[PDB]
Amino acid sequence: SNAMKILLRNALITNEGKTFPGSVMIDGAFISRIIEGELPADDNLSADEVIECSGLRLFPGCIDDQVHFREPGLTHKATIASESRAAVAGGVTSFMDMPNTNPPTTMWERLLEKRQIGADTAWANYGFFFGGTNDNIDEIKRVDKHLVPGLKLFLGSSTGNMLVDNKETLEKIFGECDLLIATHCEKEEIIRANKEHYKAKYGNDLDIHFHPLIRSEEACYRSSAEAVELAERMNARLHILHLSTEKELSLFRNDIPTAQKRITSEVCVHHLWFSDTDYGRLGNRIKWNPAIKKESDREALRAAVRNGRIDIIATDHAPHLLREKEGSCLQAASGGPLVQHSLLALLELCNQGIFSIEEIVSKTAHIPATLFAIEKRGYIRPGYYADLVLVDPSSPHTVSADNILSLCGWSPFEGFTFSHSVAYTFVNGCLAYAKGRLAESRPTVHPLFFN
Ligand SMILES: C[As](C)(=O)[O-]
Ligand SMILES: C[As](C)(=O)[O-]
Ligand SMILES: [Cl-]
Ligand SMILES: [Zn+2]
Ligand SMILES: [Zn+2]
Repeated sequence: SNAMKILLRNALITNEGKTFPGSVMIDGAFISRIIEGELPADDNLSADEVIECSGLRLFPGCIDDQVHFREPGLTHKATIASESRAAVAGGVTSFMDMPNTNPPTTMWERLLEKRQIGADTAWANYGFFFGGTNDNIDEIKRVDKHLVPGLKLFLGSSTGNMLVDNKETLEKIFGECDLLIATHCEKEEIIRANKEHYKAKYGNDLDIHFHPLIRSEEACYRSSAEAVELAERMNARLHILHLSTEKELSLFRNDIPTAQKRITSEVCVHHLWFSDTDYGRLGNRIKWNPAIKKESDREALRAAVRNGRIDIIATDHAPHLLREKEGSCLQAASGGPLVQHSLLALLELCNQGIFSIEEIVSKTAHIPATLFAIEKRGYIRPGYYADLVLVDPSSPHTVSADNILSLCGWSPFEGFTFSHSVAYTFVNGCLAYAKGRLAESRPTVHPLFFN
């Protein structure tokens, strides 16, 4: 735990739509003061410790609503320890891990178990979505809603147990369960029709370029449209994950603020960064579900971040070993790591005018905290937890085998040089990462607290 008063002195702060020179005083685990302007040379406000931040940008730490840290049961790929270290190195100070582990997080015992793993091993603050299945409605009703961000349903991509296809079950969940429902929307019936066409016409060895043709725009839109109708029918709280298409944007609104919406959306950095033009170069290293699709889709998603149709930005960090990423679009695993570099990638798009720094902070910190009703995080406000990231906009960072932290040991950004680097990351006032190196000691971490 931190017990010291630590002054982050003369940073360029971005918070709540404003960017301004200022200093932030940390007192133990909390932000105690924000001091606008440039403190004169001699003035350290009686801090116990000072970090000189001139030239650095200071943001609230990113809060990521969708990661897959592969624990329990898939730990050859990753662990909560390994990936939360990668997260802090990327300026992500809170994460929400998904229930598709082995065993899946579909009963209360499993959720409590993951919370203990977090307490014992995470380097960032932690939360865990509860999983819905065709068979666990009774478990869902007994979920303490303070202890999870919501319920995750896989309406596609998943198989058997984790695939919620039972229509009576979906109606029952939406109509009976009082929590936020996050959905993965791809219509498997459409994907299968497309798979049949492409296999019949082009054969069994279909490469990556068939991936967005099989897991098509219409397969995403049809699933999302059906989820939206069901949520409207029940006045349910629905949060559609990882939007990948322009077409889906018509299902969302930007006439009201996120806090008022019953139906919200998330986009992930890879869908904001990559397009299908990148398949030639990167191949399976950018194979994801939902698939990376057209340049025009990427353009529409960027616009929707700016206009508000997309509520938040996340990663869908989902490591696999490279031996699992091998083969055809039918054999290779979908998913890859992103959390160590996603903030740098967003900041690179800000250098290009695609987003403002203010929007990126809103979408990665402010709005995730608002949307999931997370207590005392996501904002640089007095009394909030000191989850903070300092970035250096004039110190490039090149991604290499040597500096990748994810256990899987590769990155879709391998070889890329970002203009920005992460200079420092604080988690609950504990310095967790500084100048390319994880701290000697794990920071104090907490479960995220919801409502
Ligand atoms: C001018 As000074 C010592 O506050 O960087
Ligand atoms: C991680 As999935 C089963 O939503 O592609
Ligand atoms: Cl990465
Ligand atoms: Zn998904
Ligand atoms: Zn996911």
